[PDB]
Amino acid sequence: GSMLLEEVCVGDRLSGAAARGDVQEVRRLLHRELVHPDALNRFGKTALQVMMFGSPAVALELLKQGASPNVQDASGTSPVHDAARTGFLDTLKVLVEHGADVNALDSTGSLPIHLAIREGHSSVVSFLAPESDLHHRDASGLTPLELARQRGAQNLMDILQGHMMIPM
Repeated sequence: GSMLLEEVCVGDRLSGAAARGDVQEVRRLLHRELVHPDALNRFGKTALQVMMFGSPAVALELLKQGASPNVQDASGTSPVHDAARTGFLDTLKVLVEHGADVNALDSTGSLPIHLAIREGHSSVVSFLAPESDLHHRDASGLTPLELARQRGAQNLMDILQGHMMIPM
């Protein structure tokens, strides 16, 4: 016959729940529903890929199971990429710090930090600064410090400048 193997019913399950931002569902989900971390929606995205970096505990819940945060789709945009430009330094750092691929890029070659710089989240930008490739630069020719000089939302280039390194 055709279509005899289906493993999506559980996909979007935890995927739509964790992304919808519901620490209550994400909690009882694994603690009860034992939902899988690789759960993929109809399309084919992981929970972390859809996650709304809303509830901090929700992030740890997903990663607590066994999901691969190193996922990219359409313009190579992983959880870190969205969490940055979106504005969720809360759950962002949780996963970002844990391991979340916060170094990759979105095809063009812009580090998740660059986006935060053009945003002006203040915390996110300065945060994603040291939590990224403190050296790489966009195809344009700007780095964490340079981009900070552009979108001078405030003491941007200052935060990244200090955390940068400068051992002299």
